[PDB]
Amino acid sequence: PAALEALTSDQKALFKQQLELIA
Amino acid sequence: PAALEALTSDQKALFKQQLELIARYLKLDIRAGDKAYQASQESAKVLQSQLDLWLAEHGDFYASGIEPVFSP
Amino acid sequence: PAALEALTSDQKALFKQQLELIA
Repeated sequence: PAALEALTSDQKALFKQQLELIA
Repeated sequence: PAALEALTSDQKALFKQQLELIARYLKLDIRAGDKAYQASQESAKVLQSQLDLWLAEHGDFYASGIEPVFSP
Repeated sequence: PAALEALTSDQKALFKQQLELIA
């Protein structure tokens, strides 16, 4: 689960960033 | 300007969608903040009514004249 | 496999959407 959580966290960063960047 | 506005609108759609789609993937929502805020409007209106009712039977000279000032 | 399938499904949705949205 940790690798998935990390990848989804990398995603979360990218995405949260886009949701503050595209935003 | 219209072509730019349209492209940026296509973008806006895509992006707003992603900001609701990637956001869906991330279980996120902006509207929730407003929902909580609306409940707070109700808190405000509720409390306000009571002041109105109070004042209507008392007057400002009374209201101000009854406040505590005692301090050891 | 189910978590991978779900993530790739979230992707599939996003992507199919883009393949109908970008499209």
